[PDB]
Amino acid sequence: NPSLIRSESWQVYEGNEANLLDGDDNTGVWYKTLNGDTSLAGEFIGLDLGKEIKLDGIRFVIGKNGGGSSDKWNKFKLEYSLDNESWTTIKEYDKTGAPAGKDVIEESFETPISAKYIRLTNMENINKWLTFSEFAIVS
Ligand SMILES: [Ca+2]
Ligand code: NA
Repeated sequence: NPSLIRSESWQVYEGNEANLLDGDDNTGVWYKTLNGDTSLAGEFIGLDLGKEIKLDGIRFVIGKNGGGSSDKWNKFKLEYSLDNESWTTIKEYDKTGAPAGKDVIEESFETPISAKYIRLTNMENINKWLTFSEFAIVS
């Protein structure tokens, strides 16, 4: 079973990090970001898969309902790794002006991608806290 990896400096403001793996879009977490309420480029959240596996896709739900519904990155990338040291990007996203609330980031790979770690990583400083709801893989 995957476990959560995320930037260590974030504070859990509301929710429980187990909510990010419970298979329910409707349960999430609200993180307070330090550095003057700023998520710096390079910060991240995703999954340690435990072992290298072939992924057919991912389904990550960023944001959450209510409090912190707009507390989301605007530019971020999906990337994977075999060793937690070198990363390879799969997709870059620009969600500036996306609707408030949950946003389903879902990708399918025609040819599986072998990964031990897979995560979303901020590409650009943003002066916001952050909410998330779910991280899942398809394999
Ligand atoms: Ca959840
Ligand atoms: Na919502």
